[PDB]
Order: sequence, then structure tokens, then C-alpha cells
Amino acid sequence: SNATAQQWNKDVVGWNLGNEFECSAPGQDGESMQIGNPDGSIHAETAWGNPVVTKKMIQAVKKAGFNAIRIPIRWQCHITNAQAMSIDKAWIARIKEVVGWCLDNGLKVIINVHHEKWLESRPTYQYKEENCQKLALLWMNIASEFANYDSRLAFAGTNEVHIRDNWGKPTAENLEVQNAYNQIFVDVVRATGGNNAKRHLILQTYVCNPWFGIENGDFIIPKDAEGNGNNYMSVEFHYYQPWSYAGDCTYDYWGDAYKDAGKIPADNEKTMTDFFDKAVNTWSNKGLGIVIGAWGVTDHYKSNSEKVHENMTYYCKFLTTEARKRGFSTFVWDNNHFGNGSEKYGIFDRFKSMKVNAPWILEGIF
Ligand SMILES: OC[C@H]1O[C@@H](O[C@H]2[C@H](O)[C@@H](O)[C@H](O[C@H]3[C@H](O)[C@@H](O)[C@H](O)O[C@@H]3CO)O[C@@H]2CO)[C@H](O)[C@@H](O)[C@@H]1O
Ligand SMILES: OC[C@H]1O[C@@H](O[C@H]2[C@H](O)[C@@H](O)[C@H](O[C@H]3[C@H](O)[C@@H](O)[C@H](O)O[C@@H]3CO)O[C@@H]2CO)[C@H](O)[C@@H](O)[C@@H]1O
Repeated sequence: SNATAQQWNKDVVGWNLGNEFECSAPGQDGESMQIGNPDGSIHAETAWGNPVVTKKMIQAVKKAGFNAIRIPIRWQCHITNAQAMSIDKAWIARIKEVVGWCLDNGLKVIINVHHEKWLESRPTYQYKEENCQKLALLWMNIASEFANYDSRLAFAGTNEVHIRDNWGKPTAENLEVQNAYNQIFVDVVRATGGNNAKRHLILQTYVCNPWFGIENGDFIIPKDAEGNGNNYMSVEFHYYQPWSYAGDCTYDYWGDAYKDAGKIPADNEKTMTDFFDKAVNTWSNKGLGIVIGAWGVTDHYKSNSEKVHENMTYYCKFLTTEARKRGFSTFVWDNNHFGNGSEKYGIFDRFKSMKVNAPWILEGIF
């Protein structure tokens, strides 16, 4: 009925329904900050080249072993009225259909506000008043539409807030605005009462980089509703680390265990568990949940695919299990892209009956 953040997160190893409901409107620039409802936008789940989601696809993520699905959702091209941030009824009905598929199959769900560029790209004093008013109206409508779902459904308020093409440390200005987003989100969802009084709410660090929130109280823990304390909130970050493995393909190998295979980044097993410990001390020990809302290693190999895919299996095992035994939930990124380079995070092929074209990832977890 009312699970706490830490209860909800416990043993949750999940999966992202990536590049589906967070696509920009058909034929629109993904960086665009425009709010409206272009014709055809109801079909935007195919705009980036992935299929219409079906029940069978959800069921295959279950059967693989996962127990939660995070659903990224863009809202800005589904707004019937930009002043009030009203949401296209058919878009809501479509989201509920997919959420219902997950819940009917014993999956926990995260729904969020993802690639919402009028919010993510303008964390500045100039746009604060407008972004805050619009975030409130948007979440007022989302929270009210999903008020009657039980606690298996959590809300994450935003995704990666940052100035465009800028992945560095926020300014004081950027931090002030983005922390204000998290507070507004909490206030608005709690003010709809009902099952939202104690629904698991997920808050983000700046650009979902843990290092931009873990120091100096950079990340501000919001004031929740009276008596809730911190027990019904989590801190979310994304953990594509070290970015040299996993991200930009500088190294093909990771860990002291695989030093004999090739060259490895300085960040090893210890730098990871050190960090996880530091997130326990900063946040968990205060009663907050910890959600790793995105992680993964992009499929990339110079020479010896076997040896690289084995090290990837060990990376996936080490990350999931070390997170799990500290009470974190994990959600692996999947964009349904396969190959050898950047942004090759596909696990299942969504065009071929959900066939597992990356068994080495699924060997790492599970
Ligand atoms: O190929 C189809 C479209 O791809 C777009 O890039 C997306 C990537 O495919 C997707 O893997 C990436 O996922 C992000 C995720 O959204 C973010 O929250 C997380 O923290 O990191 C992941 C890895 O970067 O999202 C991007 C969208 O920004 C192209 O931008 C698009 O042109 C193309 O049609
Ligand atoms: O939308 C794709 C864009 O991706 C950019 O790469 C950034 C990643 O999206 C982001 O996840 C990563 O965050 C790293 C951080 O850089 C690193 O210091 C730390 O160790 O881990 C963080 C999370 O794992 O940052 C990179 C950029 O530094 C591309 O740079 C961009 O071209 C592309 O459009």
C-alpha cells in the first residue's frame, strides 16, 4: 500500500524502455524547446526508429529476470495548451496501457519527465519562474492522472538537467534552479493526496551526475510532507562510469581482474565501491533511497569480441551486485542499437521477437 523508498528499491534490478516514449515528435529536432501538440505526435514512439511497444515485449523483459521497468517519457510535444500544460488525452491513455502491461506482469514502474528540453536546457534565473510554473502544472496533471495506481508505480520528477552541450559542474545559479525543480515536484505531487501522499518519489542530481550532488550538500534533500521525513524519497543518478569504459570506447577492458587482457582505466573495482560507500554515507544513512536510473556498457571491441564480452559480463555482475547489497535499485539502459561503438546499448532486438542479441549483459546481471 505504502512502501518506503528503501523497501521499494530493495533487490530491484530493472530495465529501461529506451528511445520509445521520450522521442521527440515525428520529424522534430530533439533539442527543440517548443511546447505543443503537432499532428502525428501521438505516434512519436516510432520517431527514433524503434517499434510500437507491445505486451509481448514487456513479458520478454520479465522472463529475462528483470523485476522493474523504467519508462522514459517526453511531454513537451503532447501538450494541448501551453499555458496550462494540459496533456493530450490519447497520450495519457497510451502511457497507461504500457504501465498496465508492466503492472499486470509483476513489474515495478518508474515514469518520469525525460528530454523535456524547455526544462532541462534552461536552468537559469532568466527562465526559473516560467520553468517552475510549467513543471508544477505538468506534474499536477501527471500525478492526478496516475493517482490511483498503487505503490509499485514511482514518479521520477526530471531526468538530465544541464545547459546544452555542457556536461561540466553546474554553477551556483544552475544548482539553485535545478534543486528548485526537485522541491516543486515533491510539493505538487504530495498536494494531490491519496496514493500520492506516500508514493515513492525519485529526485535527480544535476545532469544525473552523482559527483555534482554528493559533495557539500550540492544536492538539497527536499522537505517532504509532515511525518514522511526522508523515507519516501530517493536520490537518482546515472552511472556510466568510468566514462572511458562504457561510454566513449577509450578502453576495451576494465578492472584489476582483467589487467592481463589489455589496458584498463585508472578507475577500478575499488574506486566504484568507494563511491557507492560514499553515497550510502551521504544519502542512504539519512533514510533516502538510491536509484541508479541508468547504467550500461556500450558494445565495443577493437580485436577480440569474446574476451571483451567476458569482461563486460564481469563489469555488469560487479556493478549490479555491489549496488544490490547496499539497497540500491539499478536500471540498465537499452536503446535497441547493436554494433561496435557509441550508443550501442541494445540488449534485446525489438524487431525480432525480443531475441537476446547481447547475452553477455544478461549473464552479468542474473
Ligand atoms: O538512434 C535514434 C536516435 O538516437 C538519439 O540518441 C539517443 C540514444 O539513442 C540513446 O541511447 C540516449 O540514451 C541516453 C538517455 O536518454 C539518457 O537519459 C542517459 O543518461 O544516457 C543515455 C545515453 O546517452 O538518448 C539519446 C537522445 O539524446 C539521437 O539523438 C537521435 O538523433 C536519433 O534519432
Ligand atoms: O547525448 C549524447 C551526448 O553524450 C555526450 O557524452 C556525455 C554523456 O552523455 C554523459 O553521460 C557523460 O557523463 C559522465 C561524465 O562525462 C564523466 O566525467 C563521469 O565519469 O561519468 C559521467 C556519467 O557516467 O558525459 C559525456 C560527456 O563528457 C557526448 O559528449 C556528446 O557528444 C553526445 O552528443
